[PDB]
Amino acid sequence: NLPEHWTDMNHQLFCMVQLEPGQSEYNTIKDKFTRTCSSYAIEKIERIQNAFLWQSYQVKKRQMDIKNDHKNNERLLFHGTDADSVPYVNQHGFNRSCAGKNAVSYGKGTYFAVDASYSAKDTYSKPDSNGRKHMYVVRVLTGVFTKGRAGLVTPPPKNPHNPTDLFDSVTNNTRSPKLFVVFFDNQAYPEYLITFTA
Amino acid sequence: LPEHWTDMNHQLFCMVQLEPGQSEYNTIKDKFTRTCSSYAIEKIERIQNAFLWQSYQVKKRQMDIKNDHKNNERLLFHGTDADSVPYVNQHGFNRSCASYGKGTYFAVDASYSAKDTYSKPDSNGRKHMYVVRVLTGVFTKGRAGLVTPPPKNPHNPTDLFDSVTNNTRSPKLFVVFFDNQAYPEYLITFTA
Ligand SMILES: [Cl-]
Ligand code: NA
Ligand code: NA
Repeated sequence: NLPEHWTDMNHQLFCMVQLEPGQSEYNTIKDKFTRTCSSYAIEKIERIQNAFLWQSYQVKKRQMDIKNDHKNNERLLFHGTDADSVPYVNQHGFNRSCAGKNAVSYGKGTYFAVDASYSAKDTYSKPDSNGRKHMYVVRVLTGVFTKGRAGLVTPPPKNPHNPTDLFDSVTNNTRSPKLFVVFFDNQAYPEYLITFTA
Repeated sequence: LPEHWTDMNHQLFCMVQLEPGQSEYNTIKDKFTRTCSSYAIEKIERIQNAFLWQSYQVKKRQMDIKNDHKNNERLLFHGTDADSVPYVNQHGFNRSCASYGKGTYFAVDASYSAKDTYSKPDSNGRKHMYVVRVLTGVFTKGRAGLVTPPPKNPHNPTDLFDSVTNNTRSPKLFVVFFDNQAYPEYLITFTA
């Protein structure tokens, strides 16, 4: 049941759609990026249309919407990546088994930044052999969250006497969240890919 | 939500103890006793987890569409220790807890899962294994260190097998690498 602003893909399941700088769609992403990354320059922004990831992600959104009490369950966040991971992410999304350590670790899952500046660090968005850096703009199901800790393999339980009722994600700091970690597949939809440069 | 599930009173999760001697129980007990006739069954419970089921069915449909006329689903076993039972009931099998890859492992034969290393006897001597619907799909031989299955063709590196196995001609185990590929359908509590 695919979004109606999507390009018609003609029975195909995957497509990257190049956005056009006049569009509000392009400019809102650009502005979100330049909020913290004004020193960097955008080459192109591509919309990612992946039917299967979209469908699995939306089911999990519905479930989290049901389980949580009228919460705002989804945030739009950034993830820097190397060029070599781009084909995999476009197709298969974010895999906790493939994630690198963060400089500051709040668990073993996939990290998503509030600020594009964070993701824009050479450590996360490594320059390809042409100087191009790569960052995804992601819908992430952050749900209800707590401060994480380095050893986490899943989010911690809300209550220790009920170990299976879990927070949806973890953050560095619940007062001022700058990162969120997710620990399950299809909890994050890669919506746009920003190609950018110095 | 499948028909043989019994009414949930608008709940999204429950465990339903099966009635011995009726068809559902006999079908699952037969699968088990095929290889573990020396073990005693204490009870079998049907796991009715609406959220896991929904995500599993989504993936089953996608794989049915993606694969050329394949039988993508198998019934397999998984031994678990007692302390992991509430987690699995609620959230399934997680590769991040857990020789042929860093995924979750499912046995063809209940005998494999009956091993104490997999279905660790609790304090009462009670062992636990699941009967599991697994999206095995198109599979290939696994090997250590895999974090996803290999690509079907090394020239389309993102087009992946669905699962791996120890032996493709005669598989005794399957390894899946994602969260929506294994539904815990029944829990068998039993003794040696
Ligand atoms: Cl097992
Ligand atoms: Na709700
Ligand atoms: Na098909």
